[PDB]
Amino acid sequence: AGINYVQNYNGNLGDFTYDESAGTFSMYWEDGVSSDFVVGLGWTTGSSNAITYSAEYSASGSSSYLAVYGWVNYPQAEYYIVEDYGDYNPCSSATSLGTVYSDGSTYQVCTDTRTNEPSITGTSTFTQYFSVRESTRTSGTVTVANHFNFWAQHGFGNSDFNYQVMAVEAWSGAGSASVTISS
Repeated sequence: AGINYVQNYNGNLGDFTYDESAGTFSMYWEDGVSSDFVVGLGWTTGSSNAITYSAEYSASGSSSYLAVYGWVNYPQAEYYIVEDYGDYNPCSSATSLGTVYSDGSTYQVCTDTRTNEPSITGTSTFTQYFSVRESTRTSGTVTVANHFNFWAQHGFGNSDFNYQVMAVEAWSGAGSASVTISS
């Protein structure tokens, strides 16, 4: 997998375990969380390369994602390719950009502006981009290039990437997950 980056934003909200050279991690939050964590494994510098994963993901009662997750340095952007999720669809509140088809499913696409919020530069203003899979799954290949090229039509810089990971995120409710990245 060539993992060279560990994502750990508030992993101590639950039980985050990882092994970089295996490309495995797990995150248990079965007692619930009241604030956001984002944990996972991947690459110091993102690219349009496809990502292949497999997971156990049990988040039905949780505001949670199983997602490709990363940033663009500038113009600053936080992005998600949500493969499965719990009780919160980001495209319910956010601005719809339509849909894109990739790897066997429609994805709902949306965007939001975050003003003076936590970022990879302290607190800042950035744009969020989300692809949310209509047919949810816990294993497969994400053709990242199809999401990047679609988002790029709506302002996504599609260059000058920061880190890029397969992640589990949750900020409300309880759940558990165990993930393997192969590529």
